[PDB]
Amino acid sequence: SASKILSQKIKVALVQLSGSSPDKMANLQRAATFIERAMKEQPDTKLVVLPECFNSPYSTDQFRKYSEVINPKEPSTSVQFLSNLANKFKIILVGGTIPELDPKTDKIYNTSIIFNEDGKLIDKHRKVHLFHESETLSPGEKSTTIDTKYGKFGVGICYDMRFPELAMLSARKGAFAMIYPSAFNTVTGPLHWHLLARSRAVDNQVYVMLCSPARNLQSSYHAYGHSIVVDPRGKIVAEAGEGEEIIYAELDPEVIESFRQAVPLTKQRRF
Amino acid sequence: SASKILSQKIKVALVQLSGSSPDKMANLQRAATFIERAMKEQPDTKLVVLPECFNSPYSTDQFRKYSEVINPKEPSTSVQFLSNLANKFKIILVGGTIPELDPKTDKIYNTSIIFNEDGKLIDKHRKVHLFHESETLSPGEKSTTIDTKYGKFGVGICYDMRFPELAMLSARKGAFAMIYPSAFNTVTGPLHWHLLARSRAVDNQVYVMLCSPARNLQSSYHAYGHSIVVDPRGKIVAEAGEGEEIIYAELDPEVIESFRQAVPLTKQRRF
Repeated sequence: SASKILSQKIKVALVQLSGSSPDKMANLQRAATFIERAMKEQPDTKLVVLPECFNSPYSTDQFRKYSEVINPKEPSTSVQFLSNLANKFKIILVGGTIPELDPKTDKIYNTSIIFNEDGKLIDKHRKVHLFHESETLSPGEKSTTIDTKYGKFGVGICYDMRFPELAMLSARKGAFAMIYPSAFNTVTGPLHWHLLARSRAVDNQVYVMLCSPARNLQSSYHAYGHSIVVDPRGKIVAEAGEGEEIIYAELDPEVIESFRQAVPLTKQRRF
Repeated sequence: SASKILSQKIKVALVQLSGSSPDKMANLQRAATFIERAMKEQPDTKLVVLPECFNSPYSTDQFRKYSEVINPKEPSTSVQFLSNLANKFKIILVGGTIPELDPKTDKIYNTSIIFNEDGKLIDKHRKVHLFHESETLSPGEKSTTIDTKYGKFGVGICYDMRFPELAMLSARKGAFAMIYPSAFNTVTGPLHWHLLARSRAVDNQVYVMLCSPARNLQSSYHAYGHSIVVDPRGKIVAEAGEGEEIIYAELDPEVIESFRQAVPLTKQRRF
């Protein structure tokens, strides 16, 4: 009911940006503009999320072309931009996926870069579960559970929410939330989006945040939208529509606890 | 699209009975009456389910008293009754839980007894996951996946649907459906019932049937009702209200297949 899995009540902001235009600079600039609005509307924000592949076009034949960013010690155009937004504001910023290129293996991935309040690139998550959709990108192999001064939280990408292992894993390690930068479409969205979000939250009794891009009917891909935050019991506490917008929530440690007391997580591990 | 996990299209019937009265005989008799109606309305039925603890009162202080039944080679009053209904009709009958008493250990469980088309007691499931609620009954340790001439299906009881392991287990073993005799209440039911049913079906892409008792406002326990059958993609194909009734569905092997093609189960087990 106060600091265990979540140290304090932290307010968050999901940014359902309509970026992904051919102009990367304009995309980052817009992601900057909208995070300024998030911080102005809710100054006590501590965690901010951007949607999947926000800095470039959401298309397999462009990934290579825009993977331009690589992540290491020495920054990158996108790694630097988000890094500077990270510490300019208190916030822990989940960069929400960008095309990645590995200098060595020459493979290109879809990774979510996570920063801390000082701007340091904490961890990163290469999309594990992912025809071209697999003929252009390579898969990740690590489960991502970032450590933070408030507690730990898992991060998965799009297709990754369809596999409960990723959640159970980060959740049982102590995570107070599983965050997923994803982009379902007008067909797959109405069918499984709400379900999975609420399913991963009640099964692991953690918070779940889904950050989708704004539905752009002018592109090849029509994002579903509906970025949401659901609480430990299945309740949707925040939710966007299809358009471009910012939603806000507050993760309470008493809510998680209150409902963990109710429905115990003591499983008969003999199976 | 024809015999793999499910040999043929099999029609089923969930019996949302309002039994559980102090008179056991009357309860069985009623379960008999309603299964006759099931077979009359839908003669090609192959699988029939009864709701949790249908032959006796749903109260911890009565289980001992009504556990009167023990399951072995030599039948019991309830094991005999359901056995006879099993072969009188083609049907494979999931006796949907009754208080059980182990002669040796002298422990009493909440077990679901399964019969085949000739009346043989194929298998049984002692509720695994389950203050008095755990101070009157003992837990089970086996995961139940019954074998059938059409394919395999898993069986869990009430609280058991809250632990995805049980579903993943039976599902990956080859099951085409996870059946759960359960009895949520007017409080817990509106919150998690539909979600869990649909969550276990889309995550494992199998059929999920939940058989609840009829909501009896005259008892200490107010069952939620809403027995349902959801398909591999999350669609609810059959669903009862709160009252006493029988619902029907048809498990199609092409549905399971068609949607397994769409969303592959091929997971990166490297986690």
